[PDB]
Amino acid sequence: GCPPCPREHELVAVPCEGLNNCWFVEACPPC
Repeated sequence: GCPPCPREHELVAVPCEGLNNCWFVEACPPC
């Protein structure tokens, strides 16, 4: 999914019109 810490809110997956319901991992939180 997303990289190991640290990580803030990197857009590894492109948000569908702002929404996060179309990712491999739905919005990785800070670390």
